[PDB]
Amino acid sequence: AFQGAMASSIDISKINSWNKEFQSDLTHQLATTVLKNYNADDALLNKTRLQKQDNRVFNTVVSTDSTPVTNQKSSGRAWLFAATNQLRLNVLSELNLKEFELSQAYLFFYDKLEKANYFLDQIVSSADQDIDSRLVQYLLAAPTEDGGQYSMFLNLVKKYGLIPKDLYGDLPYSTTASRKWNSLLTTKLREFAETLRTALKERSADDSIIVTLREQMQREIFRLMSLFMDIPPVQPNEQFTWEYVDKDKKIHTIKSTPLEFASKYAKLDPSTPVSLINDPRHPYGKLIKIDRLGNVLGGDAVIYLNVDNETLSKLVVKRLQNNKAVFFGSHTPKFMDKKTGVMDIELWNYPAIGYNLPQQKASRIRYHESLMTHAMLITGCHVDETSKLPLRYRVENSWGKDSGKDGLYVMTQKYFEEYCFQIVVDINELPKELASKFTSGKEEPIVLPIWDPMGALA
Amino acid sequence: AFQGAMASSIDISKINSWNKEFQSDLTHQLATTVLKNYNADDALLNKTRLQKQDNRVFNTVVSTDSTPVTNQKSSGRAWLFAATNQLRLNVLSELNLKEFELSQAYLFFYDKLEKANYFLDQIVSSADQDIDSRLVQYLLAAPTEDGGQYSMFLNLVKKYGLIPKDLYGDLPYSTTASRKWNSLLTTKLREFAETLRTALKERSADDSIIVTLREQMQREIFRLMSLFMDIPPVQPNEQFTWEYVDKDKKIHTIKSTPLEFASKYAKLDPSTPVSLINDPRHPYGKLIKIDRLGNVLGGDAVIYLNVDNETLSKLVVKRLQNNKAVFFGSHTPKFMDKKTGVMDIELWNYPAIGYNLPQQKASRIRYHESLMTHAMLITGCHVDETSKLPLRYRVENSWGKDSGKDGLYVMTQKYFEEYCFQIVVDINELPKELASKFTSGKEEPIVLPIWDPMGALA
Amino acid sequence: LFFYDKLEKANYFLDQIVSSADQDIDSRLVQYLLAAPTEDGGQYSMFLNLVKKYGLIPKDLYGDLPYSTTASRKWNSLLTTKLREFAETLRTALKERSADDSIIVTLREQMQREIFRLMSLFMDIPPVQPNEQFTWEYVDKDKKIHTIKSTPLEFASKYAKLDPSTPVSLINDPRHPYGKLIKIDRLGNVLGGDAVIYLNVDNETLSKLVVKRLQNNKAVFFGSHTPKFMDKKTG
Repeated sequence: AFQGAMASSIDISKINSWNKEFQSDLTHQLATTVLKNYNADDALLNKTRLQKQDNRVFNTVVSTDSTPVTNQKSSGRAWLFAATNQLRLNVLSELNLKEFELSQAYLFFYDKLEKANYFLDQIVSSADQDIDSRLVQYLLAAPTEDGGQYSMFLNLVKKYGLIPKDLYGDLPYSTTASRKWNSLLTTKLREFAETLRTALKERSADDSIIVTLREQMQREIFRLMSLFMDIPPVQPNEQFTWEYVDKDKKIHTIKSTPLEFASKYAKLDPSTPVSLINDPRHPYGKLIKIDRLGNVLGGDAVIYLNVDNETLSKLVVKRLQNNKAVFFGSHTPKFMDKKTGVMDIELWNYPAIGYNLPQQKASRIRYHESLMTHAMLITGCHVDETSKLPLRYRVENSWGKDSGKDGLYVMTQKYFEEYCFQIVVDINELPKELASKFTSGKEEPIVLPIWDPMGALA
Repeated sequence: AFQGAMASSIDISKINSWNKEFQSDLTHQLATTVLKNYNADDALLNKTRLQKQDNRVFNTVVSTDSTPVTNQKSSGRAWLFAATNQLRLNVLSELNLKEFELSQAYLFFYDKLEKANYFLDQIVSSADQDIDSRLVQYLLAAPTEDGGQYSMFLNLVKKYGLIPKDLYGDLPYSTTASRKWNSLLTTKLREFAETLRTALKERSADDSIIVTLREQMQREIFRLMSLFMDIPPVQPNEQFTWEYVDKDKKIHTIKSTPLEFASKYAKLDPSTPVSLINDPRHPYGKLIKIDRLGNVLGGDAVIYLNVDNETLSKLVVKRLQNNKAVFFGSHTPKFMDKKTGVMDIELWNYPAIGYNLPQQKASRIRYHESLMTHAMLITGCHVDETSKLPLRYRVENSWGKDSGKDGLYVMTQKYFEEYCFQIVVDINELPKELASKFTSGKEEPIVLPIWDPMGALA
Repeated sequence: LFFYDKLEKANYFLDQIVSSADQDIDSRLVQYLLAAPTEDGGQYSMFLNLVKKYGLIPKDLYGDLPYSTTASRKWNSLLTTKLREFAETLRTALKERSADDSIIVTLREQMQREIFRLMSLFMDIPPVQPNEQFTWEYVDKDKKIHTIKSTPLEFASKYAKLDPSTPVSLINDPRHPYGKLIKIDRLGNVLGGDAVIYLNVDNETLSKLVVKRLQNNKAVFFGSHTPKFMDKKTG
């Protein structure tokens, strides 16, 4: 015990001796001088590399421009923005509009209301477990967080449809600075969780007292939501009229319902999108399910089909060639230079200070180093003339026109392979052997915990 | 010829081969990455060194504080500020004042008028030389420049005295942004120079036409000066009354003249100050004279007594122990960190990028690398307990309270030895063998050109 | 062009020092050489000198990324301090030896290497050599992608349309007779390159040439006394 603990301790002579040796090295002397003065990323950004990688020529792009660049501001709504950014191109194109956005706020309101409701159910169903359990504590950590998955986006569209941002936008303070609202709701939900668990010690979930309690809680949650944002102006099957001007300055009027608008104008058929992921911790060709992660009670689960990078990459190119943008999930902001808008794992000269990272992808995920954190949209790529393989991708972010280069980012193929994980394509775009995994029946998914790194995107 | 020129040319293969070799070196790889991102001084500032050198404890200081810190702003008046900063301590002390300044603007007005006049005389006296000559071209380069030497400061005080800044301060735009005024005057003086030389081709300098011409030029120069600053409110032997409040809030009134004020209150006896310099290009113990450099026609010349650093340094300490601050000239801003206010030749880690400078002091001066550029004031120093030698000096700059640390700088002994050159002390402070050089008679000074690096201070 | 101009000027300075080693350190010429050896400014003849040796390339391949391209003062100071040290070393070695001496030849090579070493810390040597091919991808006004494979030297002629043997500088310098050529002694960058030469003409001629060039659809490079009588806010 003693000898071991002594050997494993920090010895003052040892570190001072190592210091003397390091100081004899000129690269070290230069590095410590520079790194005490500037942030490592600022100090190490490699302009020799930047000069070559910052390349905005893309020979494979979607025909419609992303106008205007969107901005989620201080909220974790990237999944909603990226999903709607893929669809708005259909509208911009079909209707010949200069600028257009589907309402991100519309989906945000319902997502939050549904998540708060979903939490009550999750608490009721896990009431048998101790308050200190990993699951119960995880449920209580961030019940109304903004982030989400593509399955949760479809869950919302199926119930609520889509509407032009013109009818309901980011006017409220809480759409662009959601933290306080989330805190207020969450404090209340944590109180509610205790009230339910307490009533459930004695009673059954189907008991009238519990049924009543939950109704009262739903009402209070809705009451508090409505103080920070208004319930959308039309119900899902209710008609709205939208007046707009096209590129030729011609006025048009559309009368539709949110549910009809999603199909008819946004062109979304909820039964076609499927998510593919490169999660090397698991065998390829297997479906992966994230237990519990959701928003609408009883809605679809988060499911991904695990495939290799060659397949993921080939699907992205084919989708772009088919004139459709690609929703993707990645580890933002790892190796991302926000000022130039370049995503390149070699853009900073870390090897020059002897900082090298051998840990492979599957292990980075397992060891808490890398996870999906943000959703963006691939709108173009450059396929090398000689290799017929993609070298870089054009990425539409939702951080406003000042982020990156006019709101757009350029990502290397290597970045895509290492720090990106999920893409969303339509099932008919898949080779029949991959499509089968979804339509087959009895492809038993590998079930991961609700807290898995391959989760929600903000 | 050919082979030599070829050998002395830049060869593309050679530089690309050297590039390949340099890139194999890790220190080089790190250096080029960092140096393409930040200014070298910002990148290389050594905080390990800063931590030790930025030391404001001084065991040897003058008794009176420099209140308030002065600011020359965008003008080259440092010589005037430093000279008056040494004297104002006498007034602050004697009169028990919280804050006080002698008028820097007062001296500035007369200095500029005198220099413009001095230029006309210099042109008349060198009319025998070609317009393209080194002297004539040098005279035409900056006839009304702000900078000056200590002898020029005394020349002004002897003729004009000194007055409280309360009677005449930096109100005019041109006192704090003198460039335009200087340009306007200089353009006119360049016209005048041609007019005089032209009239002198035919006539003698003592000719009535020339005498008249010069009078008309003086009048026009004064006319233009008076548009940018007012002539001081009282003549040198004219009485003024100055009302002020002391530290105990007591009101006092002083009636004096600028000439009496300089002696009586500022305590300046113009016959006592002498400049010593460490100019290793010349033998020590020799007087050095800068040919022509001056302001008042027929005034004293710039003369320095050349001595070694041990002597220069011993004189600074003794003067501070005698409770007097020390005017000094140095090469600002070589090795000066304006943000922290530290003057240290090792504060930046240039050796880490293999940038070393073996050129010695005398050679730096000869080779156009180092010269006197700015005047400041030593107000304290720290004499090492063990060595009984100074380690650092407390320097009062005239760049406002925001420069350095509350307007003050700390300078190492090595900085003083290498990038400082001149100090001003009183003749009675000198060993009789050094004092003799001045009072002796027939110590023939080494005469240097008007453009010598050991010149005016701005 | 900036990278090569500075490297060439630093090299040119060493040669200027070696050739004027017979003069006193305090001389007007030697002091002038030591004042600003790596200054940024230059003449049109120095621009052609560079293009003839190095060609031209799209900014897309090498732009103003480095700090020193847009704030060159510090870099210039650092190089200049070193060059001033080198000047003394050469003059000292030359007191004893002849310029063609092996010691001097070697010394200069070592100095060139150190100058290049220091240059490369602040900017990278361009990505392609003058006769080396590069590929440049770009998008035209119709959003069409194109790829050009060329060399800097071929690009200067083929795409930039510069034939270095055609440009000449005319000047209105009334200190001298019109119709006379004026040469500025020594001013240059590339050792042994063309000298700065101007043909002195009157304003009526200068002005008539500017109009005719514009009518021929070509812009006109000109030198003037900035910012005399220039209002920067209104332009």
